Amino acid sequence: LIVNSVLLFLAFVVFLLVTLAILTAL
Amino acid sequence: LIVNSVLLFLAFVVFLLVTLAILTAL
Repeated sequence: LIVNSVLLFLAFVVFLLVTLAILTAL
Repeated sequence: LIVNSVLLFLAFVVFLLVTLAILTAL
Protein backbone atom coordinates (compact mmCIF):
# COMPACT_ATOMS: atom_id res chain seq x y z
CA LEU A 1 0.00 0.00 0.00
CA ILE A 2 2.57 2.82 0.86
CA VAL A 3 4.69 2.15 -2.39
CA ASN A 4 1.55 2.26 -4.54
CA SER A 5 0.53 5.56 -2.78
CA VAL A 6 3.85 7.41 -3.15
CA LEU A 7 4.14 6.17 -6.82
CA LEU A 8 0.67 7.39 -7.80
CA PHE A 9 1.08 10.75 -6.14
CA LEU A 10 4.41 11.20 -8.00
CA ALA A 11 2.46 10.06 -11.25
CA PHE A 12 0.16 13.15 -10.40
CA VAL A 13 3.26 15.43 -10.27
CA VAL A 14 4.40 13.86 -13.59
CA PHE A 15 0.91 14.83 -15.19
CA LEU A 16 1.03 18.34 -13.65
CA LEU A 17 4.43 18.98 -15.04
CA VAL A 18 3.75 17.83 -18.61
CA THR A 19 0.69 19.90 -18.52
CA LEU A 20 2.22 23.14 -17.13
CA ALA A 21 5.02 22.74 -19.80
CA ILE A 22 2.59 22.16 -22.75
CA LEU A 23 0.39 25.19 -21.53
CA THR A 24 3.42 27.35 -21.53
CA ALA A 25 4.42 25.93 -25.01
CA LEU A 26 0.92 26.43 -26.65
CA LEU B 1 13.57 2.81 2.17
CA ILE B 2 11.37 1.56 -0.74
CA VAL B 3 9.26 4.73 -0.65
CA ASN B 4 12.57 6.78 -1.29
CA SER B 5 13.43 4.47 -4.23
CA VAL B 6 10.04 4.51 -5.95
CA LEU B 7 9.92 8.25 -5.22
CA LEU B 8 13.52 8.82 -6.85
CA PHE B 9 12.59 6.76 -9.92
CA LEU B 10 9.20 8.62 -10.30
CA ALA B 11 11.40 11.72 -9.74
CA PHE B 12 13.50 10.67 -12.71
CA VAL B 13 10.25 10.43 -14.92
CA VAL B 14 9.51 13.97 -13.53
CA PHE B 15 12.82 15.27 -15.01
CA LEU B 16 12.47 13.14 -18.16
CA LEU B 17 9.06 14.35 -19.19
CA VAL B 18 9.82 17.96 -18.25
CA THR B 19 13.11 17.87 -20.34
CA LEU B 20 11.26 15.89 -23.18
CA ALA B 21 8.45 18.41 -23.16
CA ILE B 22 10.79 21.40 -23.12
CA LEU B 23 12.92 19.72 -25.84
CA THR B 24 9.80 19.33 -27.98
CA ALA B 25 8.39 22.79 -26.98
CA LEU B 26 11.49 24.89 -27.77
